[PDB]
Amino acid sequence: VGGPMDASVEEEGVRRALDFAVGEYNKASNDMYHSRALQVVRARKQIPAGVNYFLDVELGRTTCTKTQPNLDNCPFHDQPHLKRKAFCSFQIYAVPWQGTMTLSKSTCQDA
Amino acid sequence: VGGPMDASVEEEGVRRALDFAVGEYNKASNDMYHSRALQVVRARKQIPAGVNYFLDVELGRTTCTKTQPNLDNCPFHDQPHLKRKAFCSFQIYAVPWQGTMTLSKSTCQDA
Ligand SMILES: [Cl-]
Ligand SMILES: [Cl-]
Repeated sequence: VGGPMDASVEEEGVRRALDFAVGEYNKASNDMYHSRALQVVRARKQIPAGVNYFLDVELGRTTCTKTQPNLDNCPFHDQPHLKRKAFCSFQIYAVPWQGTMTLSKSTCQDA
Repeated sequence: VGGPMDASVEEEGVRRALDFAVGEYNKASNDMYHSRALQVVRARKQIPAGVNYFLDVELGRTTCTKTQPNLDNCPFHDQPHLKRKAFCSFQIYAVPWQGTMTLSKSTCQDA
């Protein structure tokens, strides 16, 4: 199967996660009334096998549109008002066995 | 120190993560021009030590406001138009050594 395994709602981690999630639900609702669990239908857990990459990168705007080929060695804008350079910090969460990546954090400032 | 460790931009995982992040940057920008890396200033990696909880929970709206005490055993609304019950799926990412939790996924449907 390879998926999450059942875990008792009495287990300290499960209960903390339940209290946490319900607390976030209530914090984010527009409701003046409090909601709480009537019933936990299923509680499971899984240890993920991932890795985080943290990249600090300067990006430059190229003279190529996104609709044209050979993008990787496309020259950068040189004309004063068309050029844009940004310093970006990217945090990527990868799960190698699964072949997936997710961009967890991304922020850019002008250069 | 305990933080992310430097990793060469030539390493296959780092380069895939770099290509991925730049691809997401371009997909999300409103720019008709393509941007690409001028320079990688820093590239690091870290294996996180976390666990995922997956909870399927029925929530009910209580008669208590969020501004009053004893919320955990507050009765549920019984009056026809004030009661609300939701079935929610919550995925919580916990990092036990750090004491933190993040709500990675949260969706609710009416009951
Ligand atoms: Cl465990
Ligand atoms: Cl590694």
